Amino acid sequence: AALSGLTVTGVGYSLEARLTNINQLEMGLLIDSDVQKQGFMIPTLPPLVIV
Amino acid sequence: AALSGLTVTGVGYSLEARLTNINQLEMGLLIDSDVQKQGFMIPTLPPLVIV
Repeated sequence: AALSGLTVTGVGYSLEARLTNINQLEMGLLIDSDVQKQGFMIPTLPPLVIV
Repeated sequence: AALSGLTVTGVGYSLEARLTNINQLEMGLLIDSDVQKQGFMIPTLPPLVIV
């Protein structure tokens, strides 16, 4: 009764085909290097004296 | 009082009869073997590149 009138028909599909690159038409993932610099400089302090 | 009018009679029975065959014609439990082979593929992957 729960299967009365069911008919299954195939419509289409999709395929997993990957292009083996010998010609390498791909940029992959770019790798860059930048350098940061932090400026660290020192003050002076009030003096200690003995008379 | 509860057992008033109680009548019990028999109807039938069953027997466990077994056939001690000598020629033998029983298929018993057939013993077989077979295999399910499986094929496994190793694909390639998208490339990693620095330009």
